[PDB]
Amino acid sequence: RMVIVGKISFCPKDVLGHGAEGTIVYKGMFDNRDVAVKRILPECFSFADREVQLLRESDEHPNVIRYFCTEKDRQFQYIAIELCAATLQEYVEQKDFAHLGLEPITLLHQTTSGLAHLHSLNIVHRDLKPHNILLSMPNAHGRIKAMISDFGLCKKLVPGTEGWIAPEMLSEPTYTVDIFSAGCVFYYVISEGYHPFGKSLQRQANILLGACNLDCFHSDKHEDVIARELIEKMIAMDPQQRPSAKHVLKHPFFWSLEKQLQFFQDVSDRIEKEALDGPIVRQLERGGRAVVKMDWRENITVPLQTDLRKFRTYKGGSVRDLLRAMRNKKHHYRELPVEVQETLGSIPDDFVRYFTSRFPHLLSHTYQAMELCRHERLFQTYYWHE
Amino acid sequence: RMVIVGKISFCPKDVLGHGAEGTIVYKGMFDNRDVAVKRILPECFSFADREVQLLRESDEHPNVIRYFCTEKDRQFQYIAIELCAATLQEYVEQKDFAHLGLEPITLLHQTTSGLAHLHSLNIVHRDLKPHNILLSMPNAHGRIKAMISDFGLCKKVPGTEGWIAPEMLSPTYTVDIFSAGCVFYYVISEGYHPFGKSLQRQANILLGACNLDCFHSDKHEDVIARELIEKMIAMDPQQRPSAKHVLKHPFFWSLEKQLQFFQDVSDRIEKEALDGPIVRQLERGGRAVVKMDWRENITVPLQTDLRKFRTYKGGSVRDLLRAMRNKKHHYRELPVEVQETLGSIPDDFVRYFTSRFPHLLSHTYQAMELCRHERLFQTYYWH
Ligand SMILES: Nc1ncnc2c1ncn2[C@@H]1O[C@H](COP(=O)(O)OP(=O)(O)O)[C@@H](O)[C@H]1O
Ligand SMILES: Nc1ncnc2c1ncn2[C@@H]1O[C@H](COP(=O)(O)OP(=O)(O)O)[C@@H](O)[C@H]1O
Ligand SMILES: *Cc1cc(-c2ccc(N3CCOCC3)cc2)cc(OC)c1O
Ligand SMILES: [Mg+2]
Ligand SMILES: [Mg+2]
Repeated sequence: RMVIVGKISFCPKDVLGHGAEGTIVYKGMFDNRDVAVKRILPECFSFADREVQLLRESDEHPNVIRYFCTEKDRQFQYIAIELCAATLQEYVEQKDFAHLGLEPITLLHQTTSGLAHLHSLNIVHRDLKPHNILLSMPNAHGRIKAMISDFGLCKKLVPGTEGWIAPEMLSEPTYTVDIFSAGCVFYYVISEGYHPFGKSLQRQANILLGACNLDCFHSDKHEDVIARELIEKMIAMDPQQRPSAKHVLKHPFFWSLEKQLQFFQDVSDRIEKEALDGPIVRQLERGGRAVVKMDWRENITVPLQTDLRKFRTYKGGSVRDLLRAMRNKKHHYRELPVEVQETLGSIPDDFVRYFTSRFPHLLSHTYQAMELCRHERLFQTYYWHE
Repeated sequence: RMVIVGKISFCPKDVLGHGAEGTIVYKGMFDNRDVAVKRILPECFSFADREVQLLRESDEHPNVIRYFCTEKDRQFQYIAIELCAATLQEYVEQKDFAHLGLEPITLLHQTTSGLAHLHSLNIVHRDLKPHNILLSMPNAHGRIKAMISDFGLCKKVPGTEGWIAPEMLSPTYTVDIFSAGCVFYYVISEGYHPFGKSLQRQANILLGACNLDCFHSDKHEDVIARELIEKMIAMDPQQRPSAKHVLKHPFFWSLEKQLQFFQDVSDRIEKEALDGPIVRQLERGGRAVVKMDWRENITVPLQTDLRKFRTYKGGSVRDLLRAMRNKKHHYRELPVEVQETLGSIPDDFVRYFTSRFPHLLSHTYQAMELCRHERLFQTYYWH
């Protein structure tokens, strides 16, 4: 038994899900495309059409959901939205969600970028949760994309939802609240379900308390060291400590394998032809022996060490010698003994994974100690300024 | 085996139909809605995207279909357009068809309004025909509407064997007005073409040969529809009316509109001398339309009641119209017998009189062309 309320339309029996404060989402229609229609009480939730229009008038971003149209029933409010296949919950939780075929880390790239698109428009979500990060229906060749939804709306008379509210929002808003929320959903995605804060009932209590677990992030694993390093700052209690929408996009956490490798190359080149006394080099061996595992030479595979023994001239007590060795080996890769190629290669995936496997703090240490050269013409693909 | 050439997508197994000169149309996708994608060879047809872009940058007309986006394969050209239910063909010829939902004259109306909107944009369809008028899939509350398609593209002679205005063989909107005339007949006739069967169609059109066999002269609606289509399929390009002129024609009027015309005219003609040029023009056709004496060509209750006042000449058009208007006005206080024969207003009533004087509206219309500029007669007449 269908309803109209013209310019939008739906059937009430096809209900998708109930939201906060008595709002309901069904599967309706529009032109003829399948749509999710969100039906809202105007006294509870407050749509702000101005922001949404600004979204429309500006260049369409691929990871920020589009609102079809808005009309005000007497006692209600009606929104027609691209029917998505699921929310982030189905993704990380159901596990059966046949991707396809996107990685969680690109998922977070998408999300953070879309969010950044919002923040460029000086627009803040106020309620970033796994339910407000939706997944498209499969596209042409079957690929899936992630968009943020439920933006530009709020509550009259605290916004957001229990569990995903920043600390400072609960003590008598800018982008930072969205960056905190985003850190949480990052952990929720990476950690296959666990919340950093950590159980449902205690979650927000610990948010104000400052309790974090993060126990999924070992210290002997590269990717975990990176993830931890970023999320640590995203969910920092001090809102001034939280990284901006773009800043997060620029993190090593997002880099491709090739990008990490190239990072190691570039770094090795730029540190070469400068004195050991210089600021950069001295700083690069600041953490020193720690990351290298004392001497890097014995901590690597056999053939590689036979070649290196044949050539070095490589202290091993230095990270810089390691970097330089990696750059040399990457460069001269093709003209190397086939066994060496077998252990190292292929470039760049297996190559760089071969070193970050064995030195989990290498990329991190290099990246941080090389912040000095952040302004140089080469490193703007790597670092942020303002 | 899905095809991409993004952003469009289709299965070459779900073909909807072959087109002209190799082009074909399949049921494809876009965002996530079903669409129809027709592929063309860019070596045959030349798209003018300035026109379609101009369509986009102008007001959305409910009867002009929309081409979603245009893009080029290396070897092909792809157009994705709103997926429709059928063409005029299935509308007319498929005996078990759901309109649902829409009358044929409302169909033609829609078609002509979309057509007029196109013409307003200084774009000429160049190829009007049934396949190029389409039926939409049911909407919100089920209602089907009709949209015109395949406009804005041409061939590297435009048109189609059967519907091509003769002077294009020996272009302006007049061509579309002519093709439109053809489709008007085609629709109203429930299957027939004026010119009139397939192979001779274009021979007979260069000839000037018309059929119009299904339009009698004893049925009012026939006389009107004919009166228009004739002017639409006139072999002289400057004779055919403009796309809006076609719309303003009595053919499209509602019954309320018709009876309102009759009353307005009857109020106007009155208090003007009988030698007067307007009234004299009105009685030029005279007897023939009035059937000698209109008193004798109505029901017996009405005439036995018209006896009591007349005053009603009966050979005269003005007097019939004025009797209509007077009996209309004083309807409340008429005997139940007379009320009953006339039937409820305006439907049964204006039909009561149009039944018996099929030429009456056509005649009064043409005769009242005299006062076309008047501020009361503008809802009826062209400018
Ligand atoms: N755009 C959408 N498309 C499809 N399903 C949706 C959409 N938005 C929400 N849903 C589903 O409907 C439910 C209600 O969502 P919503 O009204 O946004 O409140 P909340 O933000 O608390 O989930 C959600 O759990 C989600 O699973
Ligand atoms: N939007 C549409 N929806 C469904 N079918 C269509 C559509 N457009 C065209 N067709 C089908 O494609 C066939 C021919 O394609 P086209 O070149 O557009 O028409 P024609 O060749 O008759 O001018 C028609 O007979 C019609 O059935
Ligand atoms: C790993 C590594 C490799 C070289 C090196 C490799 C290959 C060449 N050539 C030039 C002559 O032979 C053909 C290819 C030269 C040098 C050098 C170093 O550094 C000593 C090194 O670490
Ligand atoms: Mg939501
Ligand atoms: Mg067609």
